Amino acid sequence: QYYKGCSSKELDELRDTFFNDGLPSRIFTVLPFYPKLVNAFAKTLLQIFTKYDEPTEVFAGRILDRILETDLDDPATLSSLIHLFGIFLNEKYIYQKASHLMQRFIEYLEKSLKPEHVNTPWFSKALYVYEIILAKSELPHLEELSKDVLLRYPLLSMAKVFRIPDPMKQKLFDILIRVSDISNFYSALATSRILIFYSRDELYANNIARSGILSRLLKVIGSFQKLDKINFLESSFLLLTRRCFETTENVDALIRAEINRSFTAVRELTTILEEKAHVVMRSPSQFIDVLCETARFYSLKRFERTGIMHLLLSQLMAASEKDWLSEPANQLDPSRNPVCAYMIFLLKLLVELVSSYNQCKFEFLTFSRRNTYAERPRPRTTAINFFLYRLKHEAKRREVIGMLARSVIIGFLATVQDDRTTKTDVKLADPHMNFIRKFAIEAIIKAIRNATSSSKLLESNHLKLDMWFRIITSMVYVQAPYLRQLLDSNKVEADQYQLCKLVIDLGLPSVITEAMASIDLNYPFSKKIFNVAVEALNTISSTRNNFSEHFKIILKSTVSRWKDIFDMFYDSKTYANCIIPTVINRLYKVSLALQKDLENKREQEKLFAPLIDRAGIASLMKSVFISKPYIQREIYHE
Repeated sequence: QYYKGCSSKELDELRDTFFNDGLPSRIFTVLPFYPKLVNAFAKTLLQIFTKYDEPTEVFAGRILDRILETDLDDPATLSSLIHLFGIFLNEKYIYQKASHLMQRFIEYLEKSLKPEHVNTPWFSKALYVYEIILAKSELPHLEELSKDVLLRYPLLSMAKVFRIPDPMKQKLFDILIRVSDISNFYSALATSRILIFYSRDELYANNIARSGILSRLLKVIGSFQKLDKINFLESSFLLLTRRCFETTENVDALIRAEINRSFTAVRELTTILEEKAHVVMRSPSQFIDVLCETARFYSLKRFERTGIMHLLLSQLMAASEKDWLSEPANQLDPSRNPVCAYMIFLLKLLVELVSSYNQCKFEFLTFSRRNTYAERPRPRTTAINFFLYRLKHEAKRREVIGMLARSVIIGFLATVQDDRTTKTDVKLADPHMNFIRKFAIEAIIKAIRNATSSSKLLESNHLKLDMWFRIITSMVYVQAPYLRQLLDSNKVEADQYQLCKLVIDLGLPSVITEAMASIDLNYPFSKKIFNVAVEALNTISSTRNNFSEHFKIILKSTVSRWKDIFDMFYDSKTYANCIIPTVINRLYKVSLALQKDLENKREQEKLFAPLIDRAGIASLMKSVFISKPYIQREIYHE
């Protein structure tokens, strides 16, 4: 039709002609112009080199040589080449034989990568490639056993991964940390992704926290609040901050509790490792130690200020000043207003951090607007007061922000779920927890007392008084919107009791009545204020009754965030067998004989006080003079 012939001989002739003269050698001069097609390019190129069986690692080395020759003044071509190299390295076949290529690329990154290139496009791509390496260089060491008897002679084997030299890793971390102001969204996302890996070590997390890179990432996320990809950066920053606040003892307790829960819920080691892969990733050494301490014997028997909190709180207060209620030009969606979405993200992060870690609570307590530094920071009411006072679409946004603030305060009052075990009614609260609870209760008491004094203050802040009564109701139940989701019920009763006790010990119920009686019952809002105050009193009384013996928007827990981190880089769940050898080298190597020997030895051997004061009773009976529907009276009867 068009050529000399159409038999497959002609097809092979044309294929050879194109391969010897065509795109296979012309890629470097056509690729930069079409970055969006880079992935496609890879595929096509692979196919070509798959037909002629030519080695692919050699072409990857050619790409790396072009990268090295390429100067830093041509960002487009360098970025495209680096992206193509990363795409090639992603395929496992090239990965198994690219070790020299990976080492050369790491050396080139050390030589060339500088913090001043953060805004350049290729920078981000470089980090991506580095991730492809680092993600595999951080895998647990695949050891070998030679002193144990195995029921199945062979074992699962995986291709040896490439381990970055430690000094190179440290140098790359130092280069990354010094990154100046960031203006490219993708560069910030890649930096956050890399820091997620780098923060697994406590010292690296401390360095990240002291560096202030989190402030630059926060600025980037705030600036690009209108981008559709901003959610990825939100999640990455949340995970990075959570890792930054984690400490060795906290992670150890979390993994111990998770292992105990898994045992309670004789299993097989493979299933346990696959199910709890993220736990292993968080700290393989500690997980192995805990498992060895617990289990014996593939079945196994049942046997210090940081500044992140200050940055987040200051950003929240600064954002609150700007108009976060007006809708944009051109159905309900609070996230439509960029300021509202920014503050929603800030409040979600604050809820998670304060409800998760004790140091978050401590830094929330001792916040200062001027960031005054002291050897021992002293408690301040700035954050608590800001949350209490400051915080149709406008009504929806206000309601959402109020729910988030209530969650923040309630979580601040709750106790961190560390070393979670069987619910224990210890009835003895940690001194720090009770101290912070007392501080918050006193702050709320002072706010209520001030608000109701004088008619002008009541007219001004009756809504704030209603919100405070709602809060004091919620805190006794220690439950708030998407807040109880992150509290372990094993310890929420102690919070549901100690807190209530504190309330009584602080004469809070009496304060409620005095505030209740301070209104004239002529304002239209008096009904709502009375209803909420009576609800708070009812909650306090009911909680007191439950413990009569003693008297007379998606949020996830820490382990869920660990699972998210695992899914971000190891989305297969089977990168857990790599730690089977060492476990066998620790438990099944010796306890197989020692424990079974013990079994053989055993076989051979066989062979109230007034809640309210006097005046408070009259303050309550004042409720009789308000005409209410019967549906609003049952609370009074109760």
